Amino acid sequence: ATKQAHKRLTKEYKLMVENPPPYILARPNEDNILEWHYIITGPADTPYKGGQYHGTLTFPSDYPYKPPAIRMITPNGRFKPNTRLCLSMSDYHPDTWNPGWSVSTILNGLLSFMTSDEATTGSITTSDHQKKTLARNSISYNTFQNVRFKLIFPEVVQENVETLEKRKLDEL
Ligand SMILES: [Cl-]
Ligand SMILES: [Cl-]
Ligand SMILES: [Cl-]
Ligand code: NA
Ligand code: NA
Repeated sequence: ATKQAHKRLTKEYKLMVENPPPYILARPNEDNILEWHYIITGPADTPYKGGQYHGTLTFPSDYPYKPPAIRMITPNGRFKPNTRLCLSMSDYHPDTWNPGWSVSTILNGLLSFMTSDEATTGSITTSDHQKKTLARNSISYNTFQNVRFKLIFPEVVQENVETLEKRKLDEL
């Protein structure tokens, strides 16, 4: 990464440790500071309640002067997986990019957009039932079918194992 980008993104992670944004866990790949991974916890008064949504922010080589590419990995019913999402703070809008936006601000914009129904490149149309099904299955998806989640968030995989144990044992 450039030295400027590396310093900036290191500080952004520190700021998130100090004041963790509601609903959002995020950190750099330990092998590439430009590639960040996040986990959004679905807010309760949405069809995403109980869901666990992993995705990435990929900062470009010219960060902080160009925006990240924003993708969601976990199937979710709102955004097509593994696809760059057209958000106000994203690489679709380099024209109105503000270098000063924090990573928390960018991620909060993703979450705020996600819980609206506004259409944009990368969004998809599903029913409420489909979103709820995907939310319910998201923890399993991340625990068993998501290679990158296991590599980046192994401590969360272990938490997930307990969560799924309790769901299975307490309901059967
Ligand atoms: Cl390029
Ligand atoms: Cl535009
Ligand atoms: Cl714009
Ligand atoms: Na590690
Ligand atoms: Na490594």
